[PDB]
Amino acid sequence: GADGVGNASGNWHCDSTWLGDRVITTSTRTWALPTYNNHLYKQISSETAGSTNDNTYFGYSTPWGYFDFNRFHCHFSPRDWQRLINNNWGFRPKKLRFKLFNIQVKEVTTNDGVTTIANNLTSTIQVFSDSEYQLPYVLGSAHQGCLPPFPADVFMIPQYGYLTLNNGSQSVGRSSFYCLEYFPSQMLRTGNNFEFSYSFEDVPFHSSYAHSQSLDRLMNPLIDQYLYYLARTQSNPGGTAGNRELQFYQGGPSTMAEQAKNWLPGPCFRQQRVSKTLDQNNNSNFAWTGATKYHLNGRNSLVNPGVAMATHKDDEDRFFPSSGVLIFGKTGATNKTTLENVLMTNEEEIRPTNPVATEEYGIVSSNLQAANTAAQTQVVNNQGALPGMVWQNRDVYLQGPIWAKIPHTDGNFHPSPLMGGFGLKHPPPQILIKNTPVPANPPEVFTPAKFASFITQYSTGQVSVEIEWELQKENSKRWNPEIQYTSNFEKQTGVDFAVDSQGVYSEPRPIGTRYLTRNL
Amino acid sequence: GADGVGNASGNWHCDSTWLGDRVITTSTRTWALPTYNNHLYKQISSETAGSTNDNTYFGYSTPWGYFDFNRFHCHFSPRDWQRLINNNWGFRPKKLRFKLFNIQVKEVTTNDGVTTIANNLTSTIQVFSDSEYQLPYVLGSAHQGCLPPFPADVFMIPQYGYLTLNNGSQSVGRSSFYCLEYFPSQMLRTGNNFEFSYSFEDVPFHSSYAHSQSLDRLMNPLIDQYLYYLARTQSNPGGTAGNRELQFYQGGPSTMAEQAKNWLPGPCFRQQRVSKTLDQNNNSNFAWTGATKYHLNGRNSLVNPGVAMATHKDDEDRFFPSSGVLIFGKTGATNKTTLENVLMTNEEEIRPTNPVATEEYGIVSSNLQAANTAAQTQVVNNQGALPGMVWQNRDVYLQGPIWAKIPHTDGNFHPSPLMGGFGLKHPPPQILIKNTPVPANPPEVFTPAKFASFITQYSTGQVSVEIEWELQKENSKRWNPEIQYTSNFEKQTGVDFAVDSQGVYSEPRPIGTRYLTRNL
Amino acid sequence: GADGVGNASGNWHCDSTWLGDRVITTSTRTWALPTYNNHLYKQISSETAGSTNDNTYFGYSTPWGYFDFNRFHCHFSPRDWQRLINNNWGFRPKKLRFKLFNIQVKEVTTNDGVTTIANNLTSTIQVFSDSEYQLPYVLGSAHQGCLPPFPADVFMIPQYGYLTLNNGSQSVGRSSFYCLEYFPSQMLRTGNNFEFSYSFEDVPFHSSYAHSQSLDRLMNPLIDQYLYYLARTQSNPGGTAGNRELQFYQGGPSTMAEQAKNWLPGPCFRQQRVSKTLDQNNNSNFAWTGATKYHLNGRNSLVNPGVAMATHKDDEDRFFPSSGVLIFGKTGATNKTTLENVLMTNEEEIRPTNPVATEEYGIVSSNLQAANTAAQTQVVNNQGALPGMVWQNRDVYLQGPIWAKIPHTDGNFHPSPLMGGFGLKHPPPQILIKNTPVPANPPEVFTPAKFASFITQYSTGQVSVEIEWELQKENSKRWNPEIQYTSNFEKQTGVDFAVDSQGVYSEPRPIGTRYLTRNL
Ligand SMILES: Nc1ncnc2c1ncn2[C@H]1C[C@H](O)[C@@H](COP(=O)(O)O)O1
Ligand SMILES: Nc1ncnc2c1ncn2[C@H]1C[C@H](O)[C@@H](COP(=O)(O)O)O1
Ligand SMILES: Nc1ncnc2c1ncn2[C@H]1C[C@H](O)[C@@H](COP(=O)(O)O)O1
Repeated sequence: GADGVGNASGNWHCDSTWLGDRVITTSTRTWALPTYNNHLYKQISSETAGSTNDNTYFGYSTPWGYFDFNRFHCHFSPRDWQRLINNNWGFRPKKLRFKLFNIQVKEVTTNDGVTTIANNLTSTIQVFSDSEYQLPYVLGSAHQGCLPPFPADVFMIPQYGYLTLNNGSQSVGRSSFYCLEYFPSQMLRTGNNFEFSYSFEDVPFHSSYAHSQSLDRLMNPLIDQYLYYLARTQSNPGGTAGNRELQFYQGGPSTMAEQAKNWLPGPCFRQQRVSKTLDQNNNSNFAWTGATKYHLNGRNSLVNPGVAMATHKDDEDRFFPSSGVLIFGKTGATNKTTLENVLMTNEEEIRPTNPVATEEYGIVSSNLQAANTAAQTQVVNNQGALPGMVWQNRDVYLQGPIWAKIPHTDGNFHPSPLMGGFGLKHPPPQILIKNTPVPANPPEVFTPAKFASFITQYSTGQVSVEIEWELQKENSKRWNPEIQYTSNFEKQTGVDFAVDSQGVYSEPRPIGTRYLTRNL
Repeated sequence: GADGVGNASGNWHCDSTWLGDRVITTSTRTWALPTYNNHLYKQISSETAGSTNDNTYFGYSTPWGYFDFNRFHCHFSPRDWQRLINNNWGFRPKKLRFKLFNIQVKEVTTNDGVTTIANNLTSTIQVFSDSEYQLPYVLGSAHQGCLPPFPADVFMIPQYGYLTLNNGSQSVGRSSFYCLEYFPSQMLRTGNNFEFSYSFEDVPFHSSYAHSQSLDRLMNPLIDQYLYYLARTQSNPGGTAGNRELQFYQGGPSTMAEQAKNWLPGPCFRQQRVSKTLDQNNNSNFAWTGATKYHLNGRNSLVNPGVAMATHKDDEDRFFPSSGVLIFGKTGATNKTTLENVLMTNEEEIRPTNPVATEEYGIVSSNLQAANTAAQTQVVNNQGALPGMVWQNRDVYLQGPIWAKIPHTDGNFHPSPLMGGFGLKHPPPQILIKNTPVPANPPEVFTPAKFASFITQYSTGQVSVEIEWELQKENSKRWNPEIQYTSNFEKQTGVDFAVDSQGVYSEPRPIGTRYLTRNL
Repeated sequence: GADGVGNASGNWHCDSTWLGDRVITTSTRTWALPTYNNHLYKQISSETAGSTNDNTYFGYSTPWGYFDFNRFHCHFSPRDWQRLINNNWGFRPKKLRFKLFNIQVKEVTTNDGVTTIANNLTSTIQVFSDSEYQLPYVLGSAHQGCLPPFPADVFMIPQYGYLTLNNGSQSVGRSSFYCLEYFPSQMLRTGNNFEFSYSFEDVPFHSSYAHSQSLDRLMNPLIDQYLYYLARTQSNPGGTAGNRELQFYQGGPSTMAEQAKNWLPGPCFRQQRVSKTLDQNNNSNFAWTGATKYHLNGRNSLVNPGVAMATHKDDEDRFFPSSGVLIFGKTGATNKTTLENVLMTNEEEIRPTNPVATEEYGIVSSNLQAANTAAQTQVVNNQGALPGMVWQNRDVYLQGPIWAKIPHTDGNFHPSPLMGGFGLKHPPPQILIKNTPVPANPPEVFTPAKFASFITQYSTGQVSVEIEWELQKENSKRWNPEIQYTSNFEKQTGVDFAVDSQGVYSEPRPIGTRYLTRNL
């Protein structure tokens, strides 16, 4: 920060720049930060509300807030998102630049119902980014409080709190307490501003393409293989009795399923099938009971969304996996809603390489046949990785999360966030912010005790974030036209992705990245 | 912006400088910007008020305001306007320079009827000019909110909203939504100021001259042409019977109308004739029913003012075209007034080259004559452009619009604004302004919802605009004195173009540019 | 040409290169040229088949063939055409490069039903491009014989013949005879190849954008004009009697139609309205009788397609102008078909700036009102260009013609081909080709007479054409998604723009260039 009160500390930048193979998206918002917990750290636990053995937790809640811009629609307008997914086979972030400026602090007083708000010029806020990843990382959990979709909106900064190890509702001795005033933090008055730059580590391009071939069909339809398979264990029946024979054919156009193949579909961890038409579902509650969930340290944790898998089969639109999809709300929807209010995403583009989430991986033989014994087989509901598997990660959506932090561990297998996006070992740091305490008048004779009495105040201002995205051009030689993302065209009562008569911005549908096709 | 609170960011400049062939006019005003729509974008449509099939509309309304200086009297004092039109055959703009400064922001509170206004030092405003013409262009539509005629007046900035395509009151899928926080915009506190410069593209000089000749009379009166015309299809009657003969004369002083001519009058699109003396008009409502209007996409849109055409005939002062004139209000006139309160402009100076707006273009033969058949002709009410036409664009008035933006299209014919002034493919950019939201105290526990609750505030300050005009000197050799624009001379209850006893500035009459004459 | 028989004279190039602001499209085909008219020039005329006064013609037919690549789908794959129109606001050609190579000549013999074809090594073909525009120009008339849509197709070169002035079926003395062996032409054996380069003259970008605003709605909806209009010619009726009064309002949000406007819709030349649902059409033949046609030199020539005008009104999909559209055939359609077999193009994107082709331009007052006389008005069916008109040229389609040659004349008004594309004063030259005559054995004693007896032969080979196209990028700030051209998505019996089970390439629908929007 340089100049004084009457000089703005930074300009509004919200813009998109499409140049060559890069796209530089800048977005600026206006934020407001309350005073959390009356400047106190409080240990929160599930002991207060009984809950259940699976939902128990122990942790801390802090006065600090934090900035979240982990969703795409923060950085992209629906138009810009349309250019991205129509013209390109992939994109990944490169650089990041972050600014706070035009900081204002207000003090508020309450007298007999009157609420008076006045500028407090000399009070400060505290901002620090954690570069060393020393704090618990609560980003990537898909919480709210991210910058709004719509530039003209104003948002409130969420509170920062974290969870640690526990036994029941108590605290095991490995539990950690992190005091956030124990880090260096820059203090900013109304003239000061805050800025830093960041550079993403190298990650694979996201795949914005949907394959035009399937694993089983990669063959050549016109030509007949030179590899035999075992066609029949009996002689061709003449209508009398089956007679033992071994007969081998060649894989060919007639029979593709029997034909030899180099590759296997991706792994699957299966989940229940739910239909959108109510009368086709069973009458019972199978939501939690018939759920697909993993058992960790005595806790049954629902598997959501789970391993990336095709949501439904070919001809079945209405079915969806119980836990296997990302689900979004329509504008103005509460936290408890019915089916019509949610926006449900499906992955139909991974059908070629991936199993259907609601169905088996395959079928495998469970016993040794003999003359007297008959061949038996069992179904494979779950399958780990086998040599020769290929798969496709879950798509990212305009509302979906951009990145998540790969935990620090001895090992991991093909880390990518199951919700979607870019797994990062060193993600964009957490930016934390707090209103510095201002004490109310002290008693005039010394007492050691804690104040607990402060001037109520809040601070507002603008925040801007600029990410440099890298692109991968579409090389395809396909003759016929691609699928594209297309606006409505026919007349309707109001425009999609635009404010209504009341000024409420609304997103009608989710938008995935996979339209353009390429060979498998 | 440079210095702090207690230092004025710019001087008052309102001045006129007449040097050589240029005139540099500077004008400065004090403006006030409210808070529109509580910082919201609202889709507006004709669905709310039923209206009629022609008046349906669909669009958006924005919190942003915009500066309009599209009228001449913004830049010209009546004296300066008098020098311009008396001494010159034409003028066109060259350069433009724009400044905002001395910006003040006020916060206002309402308690039990008391209205308290106090400075808010740290709050900002947002200003950006659209250089790339990316927004809808609402200038040139002759709306209100332009800088006042009179330097000592204070004005309020109009709200920015725009219209798009529609079907009925609904929105066709080609409708566009433009978020104006999606552009880079400079943010200004009380110490900051805003400035940019502009340069007009090359355009034809406006014609401030009224021709001293007419198309039909361009000939030499003393000499007799060598070209024959067909004088009579009968023998000169001796009082008995007409006898077929063909007879040719020479065009000469006796008969000028029959004489051969190189040029044709300008095009016309005809309109109804209305008289200012009530008893001469028909008793009926022909205003909308007998109107001259064009039919576009099922909508009947009145043609106003229409193609430039002489308002009345030679000896008829009282008649005026129904839609064919620009009409101004007298001081202190409501939006619904009678004839005496309007200031009605007439073009009598284009009578030489242009058709009369209330009368036919000509008469043309509709059939092939024969021995038995008699020659028939039909009237030409509308005429498109024909090779050999000359015409004069509508004059500009001290109250009239300076420029309009030529739409971006494949083709256009002789673009000039039908209201008047300079057609520009890249007009002066739109300068937009908004008061940055200041949030009221947030709830202290996190909620995702939109604030909707802000501190009510407005901002005021000064704006100055300086246009460099180029002139074309009067070369004429005419012996006798010109017509000029002359002040009243005889005593009257109050001065014209000056404040009355109540401080109300008033413009008594419109003033056109065409006085000086030149040969056709 | 350089090397000999056993060395190929050129490689196959069919490719598309998208780089920056340019797109370089190369296409190569295999052609076959018969022997026309037994090497004779024959005067053709309508005297042979009586026809009618409008269809009479006189001209010549030549042995020469000519290469036509005047349609877009020659140079563009449907995919490439999709990139073009989705990503860009305009495109125009820059350079042209043309090659003949791998020329083969075959001689054919017919004995008792056996058809024997053998190479003729020493025979030649003749090729010359007309750079000086000395020949009649038959390109741009939208004939057949253009390179096929589909690279793997083989096509036959059309015959070159031309028409001249005539009186009835006879020849006026101004008729011209052009012998095409009177030009320099390169002669090519199987080793030789032919090449030349060309550079387009500078032309306006085609407009691939559809306006998001309309002329009538360009105003600002929130603000009220300072210009009065004439609202009513009577006093507001109290239910007793109309009383003469003149009353003026301000143009404002309530009444947009009465509001003053700077611009006028494009010109129109009207045409009859036809409905696609048979029962709504009149029962009669109005095709030719009720047609819109122009009368030239006693000939009534249908106006097709005519001036660019919106095909139908807002809510009416089914109606189309009688002559006012370009009509394409579906695959495998004869030259006489019903409605279902044609592919009918509509311009709905010029509705904002252009009149509807089936409806009036406007309405205009035909008489001078008085106390006794009532105001009368007449409809404007045709309108020439008036100052202040803007319009949009007809769109170009993937099947449509690319260019046409602006005739050489004293004057023209806004030349653009009414069918579509780029008007050129010096278009790509006509490339002509012929098989040089090979005489059959002469009689062995001298006779002066014409041979008339030759060896029957034909020649085949490849032709490649490479055009360099320039692009105009899409700058728009529009928030919500654009309309795009999108493939079918849902399952269907066969792929669009691809061969069927029989190998027949087919184009399911026409594809226009106008999807992306911009402000008017
Ligand atoms: N989302 C994500 N983040 C980080 N690492 C990943 C991810 N997905 C896969 N991988 C690992 C596993 C692959 O062996 C390798 C491909 O990197 P390539 O760059 O394609 O050669 O990268
Ligand atoms: N108002 C306006 N704006 C822009 N272009 C116009 C206008 N009026 C006419 N023209 C065009 C049409 C004329 O052919 C030409 C005269 O330009 P000159 O400079 O006089 O040679 O300019
Ligand atoms: N199709 C076509 N070919 C050639 N000339 C045309 C065509 N359409 C319009 N014009 C002329 C008429 C306009 O005055 C001018 C615009 O050129 P601009 O380049 O846009 O300044 O070009």
